[PDB]
Amino acid sequence: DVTKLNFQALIDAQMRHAGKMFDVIMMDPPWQYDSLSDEKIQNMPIQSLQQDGFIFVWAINAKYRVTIKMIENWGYKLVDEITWVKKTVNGKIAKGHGFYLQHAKESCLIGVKGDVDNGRFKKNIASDVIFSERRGQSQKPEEIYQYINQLCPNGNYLEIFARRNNLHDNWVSIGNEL
Repeated sequence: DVTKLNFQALIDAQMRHAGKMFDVIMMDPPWQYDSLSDEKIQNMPIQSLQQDGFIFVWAINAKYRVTIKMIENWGYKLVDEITWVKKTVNGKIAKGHGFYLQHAKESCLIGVKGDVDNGRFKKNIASDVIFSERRGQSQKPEEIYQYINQLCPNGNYLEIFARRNNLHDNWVSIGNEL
């Protein structure tokens, strides 16, 4: 709605695919385009979307601490963090007595619940930092999708609120390969 989304169709469609819920959830919430209040985001039925696995939630500095609490409340244990270190910078003036502009960054908090000591999930992989392919891109970097794939090869993943790619505004498409 985004107040309302068909999670039930999502739940049943996936329970039929695999007989179990998602391996990884990534959330890219629209913190205050359209926005969602912190409460509405917390209120989402994440607990019914996953029983075992990881949750990845994107937060800027201002929503970092509330994203921790949110993940903890849904029943996860916070165990990792990835930083998108961007090619852009924050504003046009260096902070304090500095000369160079402050780089932009976003944090992705990572929680775990349930049984994840299987070979299904892999430890000691990839890197805890990701990079843009193009300075100023609006879509999240392809490396976060790679690093999730590495974490649970061949698993099932769900993303909620994926940010759009700026480049494709003014494009319509039909017949997309699925």
